[PDB]
Amino acid sequence: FRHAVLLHPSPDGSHVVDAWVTWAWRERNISPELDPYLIYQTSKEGRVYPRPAEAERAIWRDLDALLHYGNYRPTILDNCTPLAQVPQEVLDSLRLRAFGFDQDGQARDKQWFTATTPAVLRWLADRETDDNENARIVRRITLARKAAEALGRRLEKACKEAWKESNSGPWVQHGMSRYWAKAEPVFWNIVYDRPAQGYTPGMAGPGNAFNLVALAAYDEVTGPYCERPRVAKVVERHRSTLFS
DNA sequence: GCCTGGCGACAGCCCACATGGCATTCCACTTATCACTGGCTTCGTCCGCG
Repeated sequence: FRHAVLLHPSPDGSHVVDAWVTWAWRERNISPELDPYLIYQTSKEGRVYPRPAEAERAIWRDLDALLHYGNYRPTILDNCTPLAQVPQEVLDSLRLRAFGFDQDGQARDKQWFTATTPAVLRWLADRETDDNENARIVRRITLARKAAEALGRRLEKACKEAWKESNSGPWVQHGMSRYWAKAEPVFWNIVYDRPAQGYTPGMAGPGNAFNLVALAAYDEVTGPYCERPRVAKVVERHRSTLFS
């Protein structure tokens, strides 16, 4: 470990009284091979780093554990969860859990959250017990998740690009907060097939349901600043990208 | 006491429009400007003040 701890005991051993947190190494070493658990990302210059936790995705409880219904995927999951592996039925009832600690890479810290996948999503598939309405449920759910995330990144980059341009960002924080808060019930309406705006029950896919929520959150955030024509032109150039 | 009815006489009828018209040119700007600050850690050293 990069950190070295020593805990001074209480005489009974019931508690710790003092603690020493200090370095064990002066020279850092590259740890060989990427960590299976984390989700990685490559960025211009080609450097590979783990995707940071975001407390905005924790606003919608348990969104990361929906990772199973899926581009880039953690290797441990991609070895043990799929069908090349070896178990027979086990894979049907496995369910994913994630521990995320969103914080600064320095000493500031913001939020942590656990996230087990809901057992309702797979159990709603077995209530029926048919090959087709079930594969269609699973297809819908996987489809819903894909739409919500693609427009989550589209909306992050939208707000981020617009904020930088408008001043020649704080818009991203409220953008994502509003996004997942509004995008959470529309997802659960798409799964149950209940009627959600931007969606028609029984449609083959998400149906633009998600693209509408992103536009409403974005327009909710950039709303007071689309007044001046110069800034309004920038904001419009970047909301247009969320039109899909 | 409450409810209802009454208080000269006070006019009637007929009549009501057709037709026509309703504009057109031109002209619509430039320039300059567009903030800062911070909300990490512990410790050590230096400088200032008493």
